[PDB]
Amino acid sequence: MTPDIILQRTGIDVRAVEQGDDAWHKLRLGVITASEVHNVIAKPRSGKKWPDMKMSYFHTLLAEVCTGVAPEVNAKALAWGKQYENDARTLFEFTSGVNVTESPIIYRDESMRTACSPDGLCSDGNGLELKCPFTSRDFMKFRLGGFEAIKSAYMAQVQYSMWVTRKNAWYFANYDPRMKREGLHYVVIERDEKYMASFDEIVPEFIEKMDEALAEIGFVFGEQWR
Amino acid sequence: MTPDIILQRTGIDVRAVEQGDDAWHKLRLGVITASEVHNVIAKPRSGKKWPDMKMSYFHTLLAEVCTGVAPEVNAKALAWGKQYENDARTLFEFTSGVNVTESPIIYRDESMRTACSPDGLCSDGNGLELKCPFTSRDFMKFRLGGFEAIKSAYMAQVQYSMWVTRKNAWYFANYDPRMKREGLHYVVIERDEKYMASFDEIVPEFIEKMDEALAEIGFVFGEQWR
Amino acid sequence: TPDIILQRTGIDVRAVEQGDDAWHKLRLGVITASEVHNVIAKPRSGKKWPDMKMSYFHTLLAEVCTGVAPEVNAKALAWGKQYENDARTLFEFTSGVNVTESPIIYRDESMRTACSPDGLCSDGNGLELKCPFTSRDFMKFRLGGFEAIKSAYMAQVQYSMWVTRKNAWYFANYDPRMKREGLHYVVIERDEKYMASFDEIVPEFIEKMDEALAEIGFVFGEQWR
DNA sequence: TCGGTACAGTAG
DNA sequence: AGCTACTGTACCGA
Ligand SMILES: [Ca+2]
Ligand SMILES: [Ca+2]
Ligand SMILES: [Ca+2]
Repeated sequence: MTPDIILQRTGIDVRAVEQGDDAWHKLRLGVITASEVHNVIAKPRSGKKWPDMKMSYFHTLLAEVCTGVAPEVNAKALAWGKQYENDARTLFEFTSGVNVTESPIIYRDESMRTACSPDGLCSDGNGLELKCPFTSRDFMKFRLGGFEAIKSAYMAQVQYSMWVTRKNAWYFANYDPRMKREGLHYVVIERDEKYMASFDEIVPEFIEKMDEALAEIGFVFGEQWR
Repeated sequence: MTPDIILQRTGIDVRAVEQGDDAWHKLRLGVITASEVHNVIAKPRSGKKWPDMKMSYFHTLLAEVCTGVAPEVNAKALAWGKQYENDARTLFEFTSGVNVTESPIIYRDESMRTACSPDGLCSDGNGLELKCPFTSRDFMKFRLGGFEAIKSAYMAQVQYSMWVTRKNAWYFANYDPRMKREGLHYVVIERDEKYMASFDEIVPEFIEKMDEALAEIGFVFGEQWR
Repeated sequence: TPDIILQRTGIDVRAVEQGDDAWHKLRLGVITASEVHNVIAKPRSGKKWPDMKMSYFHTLLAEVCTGVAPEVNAKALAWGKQYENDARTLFEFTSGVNVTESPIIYRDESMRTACSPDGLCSDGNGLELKCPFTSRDFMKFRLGGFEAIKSAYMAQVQYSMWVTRKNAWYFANYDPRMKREGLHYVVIERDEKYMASFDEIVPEFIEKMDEALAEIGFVFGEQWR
């Protein structure tokens, strides 16, 4: 992939692009993304029937293709996370010793069906996921518990990010500015071939299914960028 | 049942009313309504104890009788529905050819315990449920799955509207102004005698039970209109 | 006991009204009646701490290490603040007892365990007075009485009696929307099973917190000092 | 059934 | 993408 290939499908320049602005939203339209991918790999307790959270993501992506828009949502917990991310990144740079370059949005392949937006690409070749828990409660949970208390939606997000970029290891940092001390904590998460295999199987199935459903109602993927 | 009788029982002239103003809310106080009737017909997995959702609509309605107020809910989804309802009606009328008269409230009988407030009545004998769902996700869900997609709580609301109005069929329609094209979808629901019989069993008993509880506390149905 | 409170926090408990600023600060990382239902929850299965216990475990840990607490459930609390004085007056009128308001009461010198009564009555009973956000929940309690008071709230009342060492507590609901009969209350007697649960389980919660804090180089007390 | 917890599901 | 903050269903053992 190039910045250039992204101009031919969407007519947006990917370098003039801030993570959170109009252009960034448009580029994700109907694309399977790392923070949402947990809904794709979600399985029922029994049977072969899509759980509801996976059907809702299905139907949310289809609506993004056919409406060309994405609803704007707002909440303190969300505005908090957006407010502190920079400092999280700066503190994580200081402590870990690695340099972070910011990445806008990375697509896995030429179909632009799948993407992630890393919180950064480190100088040692790991990517970076930053969380600034709105609740000190959840930062505390991560601080004491480490790798093992990372929710599965977050594990799905990090692994899928490795699947997309082809990388082998990922930083997972939490930052809480209200902590008097010990307000940054992080781990390194190695690429998990069991997740990788699971995305090679499920993600192409989700895609073919979205393509089935759009045809039925007379839309095509890419229509959101036309 | 007619419009003079509502004045006698409630003080409210139904003719001055349009969904969903002040008096629109008054006329519903304490009234088992189609949007909420799913709570009434909810049944436990085993046994005969009223499930929580049933007990909770019970106390809600009771609280309406005794306070004379409904707490204002769902401002966001209602402001959206009110901004689009005229285009949705218009667009349903161009598309179906059918004329739609609005209806503020229809009670089932003189007791005035039971009622629906349809989005309209159609020149061909059907009623209308016309939703502008807040999320295009929901539009999409119904646009593809059709009939079987329909919120379980919606089927109940529809049937019950036929129970209340005696009518034999009902349009169920979704409108989404955001869809680039084909943003009205609609099906026709047939009156189901299995629901009708459910209502004939469970609704009278729900009413009697509200009546005992009001007598326990020295209240009487209809006090909300005094 | 008013003196000992200064030596830890510098705060005069006399300057203190329910909801204010100095108030919020005396509760940080303290195990409160309102939340104690999380401490005595039992697993659905196995014998590890259930999630809600862990979650409350992590919440107070964060109070200790941040020195702050978010304002949670704002609208219900604003509703309670709005009708507080009227609930009380109605309650005094109807029970015949006089209410003396009380800020925080700690169980002991440790200052690990505490409650905030809605009042202390002239008959020696404490008072929990809620103005339920929905009239629906008022209705539930009016119609159901003692046995429809939910689990979180029974534990709230009983813990209050554990902390204050009292034998009975009024549990009241007020609803100003109710056209008439908008007060309902009942008396809840000390339950020795709850006391025993608190005696076994609460100091153990406290010892895990301490251990937990040590791991990250913090100490209880640090939220104030 | 009952007295709860855990977690899917969804709103904001 | 943000990261909760709810409610109502499923599940678990007594
Ligand atoms: Ca992030
Ligand atoms: Ca409607
Ligand atoms: Ca209280």
